[PDB]
Amino acid sequence: MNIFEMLRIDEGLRLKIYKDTEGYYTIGIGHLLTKSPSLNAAKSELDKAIGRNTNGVITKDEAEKLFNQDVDAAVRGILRNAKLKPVYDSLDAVRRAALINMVFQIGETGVAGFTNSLRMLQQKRWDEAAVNLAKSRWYNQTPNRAKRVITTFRTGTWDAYKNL
Ligand SMILES: [Cl-]
Ligand SMILES: [Cl-]
Ligand SMILES: [K+]
Repeated sequence: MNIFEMLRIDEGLRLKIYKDTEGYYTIGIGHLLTKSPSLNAAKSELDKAIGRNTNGVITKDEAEKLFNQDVDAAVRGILRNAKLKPVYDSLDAVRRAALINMVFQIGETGVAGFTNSLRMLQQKRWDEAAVNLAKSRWYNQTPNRAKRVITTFRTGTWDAYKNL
């Protein structure tokens, strides 16, 4: 298990433009194209991201390319965020992956704002942190995924991704 395998399980792999859980145009491995309700806008973003006129369909290799960029970008954002960096730096690798996962899905801004959860994590109060994290729109809207991420933070193990 690793952050790529983990997010690959949580995000799936789809080669054509589709709507994510929030109803936003996405493609590949959770590559958010835009929040715009316009398919055309989404196609325009895709073409720009990929470097060619796609007409909304990409290859697996292309999906993987965006994904790698996305994973890296999330990490990079974390390292550049004053709120997340210290937390991120305080964690073991497994937990770091859980954090990257959250940022990838929720967005850096949202995560950076979970002040209390972030503090519990940094304090290494795993169970408490886990309880705290569930008190969110995040958990409510995507509880199965949230539970996996949460268990990862609680335990420091990949048990949640075990038989996936
Ligand atoms: Cl991009
Ligand atoms: Cl879910
Ligand atoms: K998805």
